[PDB]
Amino acid sequence: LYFQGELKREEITLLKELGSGQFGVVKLGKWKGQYDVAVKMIKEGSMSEDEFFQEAQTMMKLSHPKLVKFYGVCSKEYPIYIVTEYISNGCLLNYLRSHGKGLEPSQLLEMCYDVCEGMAFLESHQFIHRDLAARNCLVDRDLCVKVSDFGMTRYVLDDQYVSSVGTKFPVKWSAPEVFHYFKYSSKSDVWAFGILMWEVFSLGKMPYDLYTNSEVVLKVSQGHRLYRPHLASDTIYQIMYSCWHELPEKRPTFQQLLSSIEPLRE
Repeated sequence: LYFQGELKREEITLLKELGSGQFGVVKLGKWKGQYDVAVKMIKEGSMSEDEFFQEAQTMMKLSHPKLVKFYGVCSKEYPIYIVTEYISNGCLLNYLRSHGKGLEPSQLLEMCYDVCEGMAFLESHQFIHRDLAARNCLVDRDLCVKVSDFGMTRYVLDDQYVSSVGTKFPVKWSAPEVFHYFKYSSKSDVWAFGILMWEVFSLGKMPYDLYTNSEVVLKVSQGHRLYRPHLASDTIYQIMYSCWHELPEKRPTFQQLLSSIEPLRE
């Protein structure tokens, strides 16, 4: 299956609700009476049409094993359906908090690698993820991690900056240029990927658990960073720590992070 563009609403049966996302409710559904799917239902007003028509006509076409696969959309009226593949083990954040104590460190590293592979593919198409966190990743039957990116991408040419105006996502995953200068760079999601790595090896603990957004911004500016997770070796902490450099120009690309993690795999 592949992104087919527009789909027929009558060919999508809704079975159960998976939860309320950021832009609307997501329901379990059967597509063509054969395929299991997840269906984002966007009420009118809950989403920019410009963003939707840009994402639908460029991002959604990008198919990769580590990105949630888009099958199509129903956009003739509201509520607009965004139909993606269903992921059998659900949200990575929930999975870490429920089954993380039984995962080996090599599996935790494998999750970070999966996310890095998918993000390296978006990076090669000059797209950044504006909210790269464990809450936007999904775990399939093989414990392979897929990145969900709907309504969270933004076209950024390499080494360039763009305005961060738009949906305000949690600042505990945002880089200095975002919360200080209101700009994204082509490596703002690299910073967030370091926070994701911290989530994974912390088994879903909240970063800066005891501190508010105002306190985190202040202390990140002062050089303070997240600590080495209990399950992370010195080398693995060195990787995620490098994502947290103040200057975007001194952060690595997902391709460079891809080559740093490969030697550490099982």
